Amino acid sequence: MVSQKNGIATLLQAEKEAHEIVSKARKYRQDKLKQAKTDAAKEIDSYKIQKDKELKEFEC
Repeated sequence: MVSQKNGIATLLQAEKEAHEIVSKARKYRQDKLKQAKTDAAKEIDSYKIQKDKELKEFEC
């Protein structure tokens, strides 16, 4: 499950792959958190304005 090696070139493979996975995971996590945050904010804002407007009514 945990294999590795030590050389003067083969290591580049582990370093590249590691950086790729770590970079992708971070980009996805940040992108997901950022995108999600916006959705939540809009949901609360939209629901708040819609609920307040509906409750306020026009007749009163």
